[PDB]
Amino acid sequence: MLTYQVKQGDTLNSIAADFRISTAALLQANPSLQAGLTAGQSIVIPGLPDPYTIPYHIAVSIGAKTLTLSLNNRVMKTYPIAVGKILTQTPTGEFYIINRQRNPGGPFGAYWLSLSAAHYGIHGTNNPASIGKAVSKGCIRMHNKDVIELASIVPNGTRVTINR
Amino acid sequence: MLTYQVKQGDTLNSIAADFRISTAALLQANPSLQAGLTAGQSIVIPGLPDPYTIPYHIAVSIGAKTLTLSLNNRVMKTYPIAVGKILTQTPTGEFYIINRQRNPGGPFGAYWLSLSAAHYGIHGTNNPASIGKAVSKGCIRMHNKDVIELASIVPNGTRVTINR
Repeated sequence: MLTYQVKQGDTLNSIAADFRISTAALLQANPSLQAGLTAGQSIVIPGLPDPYTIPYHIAVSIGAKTLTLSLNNRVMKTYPIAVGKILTQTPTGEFYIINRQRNPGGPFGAYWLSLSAAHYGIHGTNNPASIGKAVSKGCIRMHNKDVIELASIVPNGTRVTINR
Repeated sequence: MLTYQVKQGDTLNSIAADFRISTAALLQANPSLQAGLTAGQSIVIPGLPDPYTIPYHIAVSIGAKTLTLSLNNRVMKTYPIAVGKILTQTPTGEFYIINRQRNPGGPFGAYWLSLSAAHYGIHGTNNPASIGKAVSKGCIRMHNKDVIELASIVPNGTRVTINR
């Protein structure tokens, strides 16, 4: 039920990477007319619910270094985060939670949550002193306790809006 | 039934102007908790349904200069549009159709549909050449026949998502 407006300069492969699925399996499969990329038209992304049915909404502020979880347009919890360096920034715009994996370990800490930009996610950390700072390669980092909490709550498909 | 998360710096008048309602009524009358407005809280906007009960969804691509109308996440109609000039751009994000006026005339042509940002709408045109171009003060323009058709189908409250 998740529908994605293919933007200009999207290829089929960059869309499949962003959403962590294959170019065939449904991408072409879910969308039959995929017979030439079409900027401004809409395709479905097979594994995910319609994100407007998920009453959760995550809002990231790069400047304030906060991630805020809302439920039905009321903020519920706000957490401190690390964000990307000035030369390796966290990207702005509209994303979704795609995937998760518990206890990846290393610099990814207690949890990974994929965002709908290839190679980007929200994750924990084994460098807790880094939270609150512009320090990362582009991912949003959280104290382990908070990412565990966030992952416990939000389903795949949840909207993540990132602003400066 | 339509809810809204109060943003930092929202005032009663600023919210009222975006949703084309008055300050007292409907706005204080609906949220009685408005003896003080607080960032992060939920208020209801009177005069409009929950957008999730409307099975239509409009998606606008600024780059591609298209407006798509979908029903239960299948595309029904695709239209060419004019959009804002590069110094007077059509804003991005989530809006709603608030209200409408048939045959406003002048540069607004056959129909005006208010969006949920003050002074922005989707409308027709008496300058048909403008369609498909980045030429507007910020509104989305359509051919008169197309805005008539769009209006004939989608109700007030319909989600309008605008992407670059």
